[PDB]
Amino acid sequence: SWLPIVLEYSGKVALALLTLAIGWWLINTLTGRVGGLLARRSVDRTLQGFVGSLVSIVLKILLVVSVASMIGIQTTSFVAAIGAAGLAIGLALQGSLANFAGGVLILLFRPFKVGDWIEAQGVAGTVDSILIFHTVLRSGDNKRIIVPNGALSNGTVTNYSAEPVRRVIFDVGIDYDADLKNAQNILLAMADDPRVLKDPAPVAVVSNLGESAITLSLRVWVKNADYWDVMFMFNEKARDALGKEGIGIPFPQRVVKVVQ
Amino acid sequence: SWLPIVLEYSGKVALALLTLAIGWWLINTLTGRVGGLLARRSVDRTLQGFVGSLVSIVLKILLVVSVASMIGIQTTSFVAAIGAAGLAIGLALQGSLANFAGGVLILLFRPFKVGDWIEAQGVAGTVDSILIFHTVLRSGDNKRIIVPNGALSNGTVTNYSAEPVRRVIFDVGIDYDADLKNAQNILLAMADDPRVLKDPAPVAVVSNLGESAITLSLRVWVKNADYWDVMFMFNEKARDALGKEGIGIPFPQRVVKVVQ
Amino acid sequence: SWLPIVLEYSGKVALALLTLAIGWWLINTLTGRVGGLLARRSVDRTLQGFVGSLVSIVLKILLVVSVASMIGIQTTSFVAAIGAAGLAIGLALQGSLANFAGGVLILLFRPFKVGDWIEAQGVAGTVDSILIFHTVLRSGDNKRIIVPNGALSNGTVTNYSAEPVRRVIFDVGIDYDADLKNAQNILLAMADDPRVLKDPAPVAVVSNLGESAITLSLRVWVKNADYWDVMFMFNEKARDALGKEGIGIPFPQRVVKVVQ
Amino acid sequence: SWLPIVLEYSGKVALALLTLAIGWWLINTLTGRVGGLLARRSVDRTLQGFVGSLVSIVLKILLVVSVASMIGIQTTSFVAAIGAAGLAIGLALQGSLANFAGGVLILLFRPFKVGDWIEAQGVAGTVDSILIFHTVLRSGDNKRIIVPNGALSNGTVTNYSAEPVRRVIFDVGIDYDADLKNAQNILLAMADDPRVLKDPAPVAVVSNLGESAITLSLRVWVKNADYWDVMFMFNEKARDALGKEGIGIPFPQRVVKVVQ
Amino acid sequence: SWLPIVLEYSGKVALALLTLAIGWWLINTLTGRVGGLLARRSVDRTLQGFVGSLVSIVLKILLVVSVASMIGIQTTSFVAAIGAAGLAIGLALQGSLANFAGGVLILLFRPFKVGDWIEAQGVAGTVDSILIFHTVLRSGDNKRIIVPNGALSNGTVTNYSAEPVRRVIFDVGIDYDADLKNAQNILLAMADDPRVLKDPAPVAVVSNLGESAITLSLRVWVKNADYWDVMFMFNEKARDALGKEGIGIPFPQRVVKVVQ
Amino acid sequence: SWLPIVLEYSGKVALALLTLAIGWWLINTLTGRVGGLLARRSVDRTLQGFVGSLVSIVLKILLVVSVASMIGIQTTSFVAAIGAAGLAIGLALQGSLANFAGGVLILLFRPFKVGDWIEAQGVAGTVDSILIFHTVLRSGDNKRIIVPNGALSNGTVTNYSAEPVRRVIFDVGIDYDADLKNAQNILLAMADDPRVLKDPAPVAVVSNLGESAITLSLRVWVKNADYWDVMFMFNEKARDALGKEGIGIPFPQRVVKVVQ
Amino acid sequence: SWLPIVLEYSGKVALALLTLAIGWWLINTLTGRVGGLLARRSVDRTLQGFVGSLVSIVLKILLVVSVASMIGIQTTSFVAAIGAAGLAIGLALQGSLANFAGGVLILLFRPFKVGDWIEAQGVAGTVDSILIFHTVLRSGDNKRIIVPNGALSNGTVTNYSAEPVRRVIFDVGIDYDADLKNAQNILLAMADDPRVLKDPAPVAVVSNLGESAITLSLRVWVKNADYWDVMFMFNEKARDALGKEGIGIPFPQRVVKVVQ
Repeated sequence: SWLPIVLEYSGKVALALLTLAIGWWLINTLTGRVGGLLARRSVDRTLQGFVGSLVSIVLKILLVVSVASMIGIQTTSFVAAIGAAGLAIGLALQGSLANFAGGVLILLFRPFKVGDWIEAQGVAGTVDSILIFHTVLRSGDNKRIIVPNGALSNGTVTNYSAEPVRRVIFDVGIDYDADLKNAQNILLAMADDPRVLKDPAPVAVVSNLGESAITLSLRVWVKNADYWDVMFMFNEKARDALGKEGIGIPFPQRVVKVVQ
Repeated sequence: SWLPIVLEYSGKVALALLTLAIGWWLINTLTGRVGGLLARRSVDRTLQGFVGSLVSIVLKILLVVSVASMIGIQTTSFVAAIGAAGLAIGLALQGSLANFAGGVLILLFRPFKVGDWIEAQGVAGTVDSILIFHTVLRSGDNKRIIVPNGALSNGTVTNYSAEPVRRVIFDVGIDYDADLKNAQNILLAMADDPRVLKDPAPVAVVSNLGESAITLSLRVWVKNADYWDVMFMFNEKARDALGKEGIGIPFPQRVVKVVQ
Repeated sequence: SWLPIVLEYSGKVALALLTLAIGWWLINTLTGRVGGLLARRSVDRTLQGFVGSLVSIVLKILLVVSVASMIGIQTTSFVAAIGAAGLAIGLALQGSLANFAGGVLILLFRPFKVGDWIEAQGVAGTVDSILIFHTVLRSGDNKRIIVPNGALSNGTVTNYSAEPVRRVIFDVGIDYDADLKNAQNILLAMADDPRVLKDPAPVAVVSNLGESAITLSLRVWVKNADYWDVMFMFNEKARDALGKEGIGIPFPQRVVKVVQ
Repeated sequence: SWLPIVLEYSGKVALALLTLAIGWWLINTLTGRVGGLLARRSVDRTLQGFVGSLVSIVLKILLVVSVASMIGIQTTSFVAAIGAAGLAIGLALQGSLANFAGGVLILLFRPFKVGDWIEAQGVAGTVDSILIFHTVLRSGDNKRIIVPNGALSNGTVTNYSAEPVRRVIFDVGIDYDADLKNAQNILLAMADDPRVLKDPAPVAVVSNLGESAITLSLRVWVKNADYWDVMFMFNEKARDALGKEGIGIPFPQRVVKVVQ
Repeated sequence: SWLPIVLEYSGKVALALLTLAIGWWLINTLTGRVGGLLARRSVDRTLQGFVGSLVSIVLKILLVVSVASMIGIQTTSFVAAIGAAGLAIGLALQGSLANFAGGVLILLFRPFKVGDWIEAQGVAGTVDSILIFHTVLRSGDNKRIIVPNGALSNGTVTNYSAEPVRRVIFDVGIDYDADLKNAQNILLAMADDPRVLKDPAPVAVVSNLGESAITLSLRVWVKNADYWDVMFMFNEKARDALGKEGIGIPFPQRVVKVVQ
Repeated sequence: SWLPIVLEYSGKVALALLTLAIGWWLINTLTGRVGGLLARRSVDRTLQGFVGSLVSIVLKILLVVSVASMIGIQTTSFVAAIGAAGLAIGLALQGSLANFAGGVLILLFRPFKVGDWIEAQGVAGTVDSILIFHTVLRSGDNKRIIVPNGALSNGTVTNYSAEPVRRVIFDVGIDYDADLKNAQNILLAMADDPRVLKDPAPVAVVSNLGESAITLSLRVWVKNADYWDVMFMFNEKARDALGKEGIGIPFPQRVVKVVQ
Repeated sequence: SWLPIVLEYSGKVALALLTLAIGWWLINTLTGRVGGLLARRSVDRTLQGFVGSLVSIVLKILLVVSVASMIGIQTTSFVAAIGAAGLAIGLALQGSLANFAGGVLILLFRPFKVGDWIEAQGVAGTVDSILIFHTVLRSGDNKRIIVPNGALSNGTVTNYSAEPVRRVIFDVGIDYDADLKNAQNILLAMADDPRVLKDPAPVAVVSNLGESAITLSLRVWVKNADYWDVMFMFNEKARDALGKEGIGIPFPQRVVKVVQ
């Protein structure tokens, strides 16, 4: 009779050919649709060829392996090769996917916003736009910096604009023979500007004793937007006011014993 | 007859179609629920689209592969591709998951608490809030620092506020011709403040002999909150008290032989 | 009778031999076609031998393993070995594939264009051509720099030409005894060139007080193409104009106490 | 009849439902027990929610996949996805597990004990407590340092307290015109303290000839607890004793030819 | 009867023994051929023993595992062990395979050719020969440098000989009291050599104002082969021509206030 | 009848219960034995609890999964989870296993022995004991250094005691106006000690011409144990012998043009 | 009857017991042979115990798992655990296997030979012996350096002895007021030694203009063995010959304006 085995193989062959035809058609329509949507978004044509071709050839390889195994053929070696190639392609993508994950994290927890002056990854500047792949900064000189979001979200970020109040300190070296109480009193009667907060009242201390000058440090609290104005005003009035009561700002002193 | 094989295939097809319908419905309800709960928490709408779409497309791919294999089709190639893509996505997530694990570890063993001054990963400041993903610090200038918890928990952390008592040392360079016993006696009769503990009694030693000055080192124990006050008081009274008994603080000496 | 088993094995052997013959033929035609297309593109003949031979031997190993398993032989060990070798080859390719992925990313999001002066990965220069594998720069001395696209797209990039307007600052050290208001007025009446924008009006401030000179800083906005011309014009007119009103640019001062 | 197939499917369905019920119950009791034991140990309630929920959802996903495959459904895609997620979670845990392994190694081989002054990973201090996850140090200033055990056990560790006897060396620069034999004799008749061991008898040598002074080096053996006392005693008596026989400690000499 | 099972096992045993014999013979002939071809190429005999033995033992292990599983034995543990060993060997080969891939990339895209002066990976020199594993350079002192191709193709490469025209700049410090217009006119009437191109006409600018001298910068375009000749000619004629019109090249100035 | 299926399931259940009982008993005896042998070796009791418990729970999980799959249950998800956890534990162990492999390599090829002065990984000292996990060194100050064997065997090691003969060089700066032939003759008639080998006869050369002194270099061969004695003897006799024939060792010269 | 199933299980049990016995015997003989060959080569007995025991226990675990699965037991969990342990052991071996692969590469392509002075990995010296695991160097001071072959073959290597001819350059700073043509003529009439090749005729150029002296550079070609002799001869004759025609080698000049 030999009829049951003939129909048992014929059903397998018919199902394999049906799968082949339907899958080929579906892959063709899908790649055509992807190419159309990529052309509509006005991307460069170099970046469309090996996207359409990539998708088509990958899906066609998968389908051909599947149907070849469906008729009668052993394809364990080809499945192993496909797995190796897929793992290679996956490992060759870790940087970009890490950037996208870091961008998602930056959008979820908000360490900084647009307009903030931040400093991270060895650069600094004002946040101009946050995307999911990178962040854009404008430098102090108004040059554009692009920072990827992966390393950005996996490192430390200093945000200069997050707090409403900041602490301008100061630093000035004075003579060694000056009397320090009078000097810090002079420095304290220099923060009477109507921009220095009184909330944590100002302070004037003697920090380290340097090699040529004694270092005094003023310490005041201002609003986050008055930082640099107050710093520059100090930079000028400091000398102009210390020199009045006989306190100089000295040069690099030296003691020389001359043997002739 | 050929009836048993027909019903044997019909049962498989009916089970596959039931699975397809029920799974499609369940995925739709789940993604709708996830979208609703994400909208209720007021997250940005850019971060809702590719969460809902991501979940839906991943679950739908899995279900379609399962049912296609359930009817008659060989899908080992597609399972290999799915595994490769999943491993790629998993490797593109290691940084964030390491941050979450480090946050769990920081909450379990407590190296620092809110209010502590710590120093780690090249930054320093007062701990303002500990989350599971990052830690927030306020700098000495009151700028906000965000440190990820993975590298934080996998590195060394110095905690300045953990111990109740600290050791203020000091350092002052004096003349080479000064008598060192009298100088360290003077330095010892300068820590009579009612803030220097007597428990490990104060000490005054001659550390290294420098190139222009002999370095003396005071060493006292204070409470952890009086550290900087005592340091600054020393910074002032040191010169003011050494100079009284004829001990100066010298400049960068030099010996010059002039040949004319 | 023993006839069913004989034909059941004969069908397997016939299918295996058919697969072997057809696959061998297909591999031969494919490698011939690849060799022809590689010769037509004028690549070096060293780079054609171990491409054709590589493709042929890999596909032939896969086919031979498949047919050997198709007749009667257990080939799980050889499939494991093939998988190990494929994973090795995939891991030995991560750098180049990362470069191609970074090139795709640079073409998709455009951080820089041809003609822009950029700085990244420790080098700087004018973008001359962007490919998918590397980027080509011309240095300030007109030497050619080749930067791979992977590390380029995974790091920070500073673009000097992206913004239409830039901020030329300045820096000049002046005497300590000079009056700073008059000095910054002089510096302000030096940016009257018809190239300094008035939009964010120019500024002149006292930055840090140095060890030998007080540092003044002018700060003006220009168009992105007038940056260096304005900087050099300042470099000349600065001294020529400060010296007129009795403000010098000092040398490294020193105070020396001579003991004889 | 069709009875055998009906009971063959009914047994499978009954076993699957039994497995589902029993596994659900067991998972519920296990997560309740884990939550109870976590509450009894007084851990923060943020760290209990996503431990109980984590355990429950993971075990429930595994059980549901198992029973769904047990009735009739193909779940190879879901097993692949579960494996990918498990590998991701495992790779996101390598730092903490490395810390626990390093802690086990530090407890097994004992490089240091509590009370020892050690130096490793860029920090130094007295070992205060050794745990399996990290080691705690007290600095010389009495601030607390936390070092993870993985990098600690995988790097070099210097133990200052392991040996019963140490070698205090010394270093002093003397005049160029001094006679070196008399100078090292003077240095040798300065280690007559009853704290310098005679076992490897003391030594005094001429190390490098510097640019302004000739460097002499004493070298003595003391007990590990007398190191710093002997070093400071040398720091004082060195100058006080060299200067007696006409050997000075010179400043930075210079020879200047004046052209007028 | 028990005849069918006896022949069913006898066929398996006969096929396994046939496979064993044929595979052993094939492995022997293959390793003999490989040894012969390795001896004909005159490689060291240390490098032939553990190539022949390696190939033979690996193939024999694979074949023995296959036939042992073919008769009746379960060998899943041995296949797992073979896979682990193969993955170990593959990971212990990543550096060399990366070098070969980088060599292929260097041959495909040509960043440099034989004869070019390049600089990469911390070294510099003239390309002498490009192989697929490494690149050979001759240093400026004529010593041979060998650079592996992997890190070479994955980093930046500066090619000094790719462009037909280069820009010799210059740099010279002049007195502070000199008039800068006359000085840059003098520098401009020094590039009248018939080797300085007029295409981008020469330029002379005032770069930064230094601490002891004002820095002038000439800037000319030459052919890529006249770079160093023009640079050295400038190095001589610069002083010889500036000094003629009363412009000196100053030493490290200093201002010293003497207190006696 | 339904008897064959009942006994076919009863045999499976009986075998599963037998396996469960025997495996549970074997695991109990094995963990008891391991605990006993760990107690006999006097290890800390913290390190015994989570060794016994670890072994027991791992083996019990494996056995329970095996028997649950043996009766009727699908456990592919649990096998995937077990594999993920095992891979995690394996990756969390790479440092210690690398240390043990490096220790095996150090014992196999012997780069150094006990008593040798070596320098590696940023430290230096005398080898005191070599174990399979780490190496112990005594520093020049007699403090104990512990170096892990993995990084030690994977880096460069300098062995100061391996060769029987060493080359003491020297270095001394002399006046610029001295005659160099006479100076190197003086240096050569200073290595007449009966400790300087004549085998590669001594040499005296003029190395670089420094900024203040001309550098002479003696070069002699000694036995490996006389290195430092000869170096110190040179350090003394060098000045004492050069100064006799009118050759000085100069200070940092300077030429100063005074404008008043 | 129930006879067929009884014999079907009895054959499986007999084959499993045969496999167990034969495999146990083979493992015993193999480990005995390995121990004997390890004792004959005179390796330390610490390195024989955990080689014999390692081999025996690994092979015995594999065989026991195989036979336990061969009778009736499900061992997928144990195979997963064995695979995890094997992958762990393989990852804990990457450094040594990379060293062996680098050694094979160094023997295949020969970058250096015995006797060559090379410089790589931060060290330098004469190649004394090349093995497959490491390379041995003798330093300039005759101390022994051991460099692993992996990092050696994966980095740059500078070979000082590969080329037959080298270029000794020179460098000497002369007065600013000297005439440079006469000075380079003097330097050119100093390379008349019968060791300076005339093939690329000698050259004398003015390199950079320094801060205190003008730098002249001689440039000659010698044989690779005369490099240092010619360099030292230049180091002497340079001053002795320049000073004859009134060209000095100056000290660090300075210009000082004295305000009193």
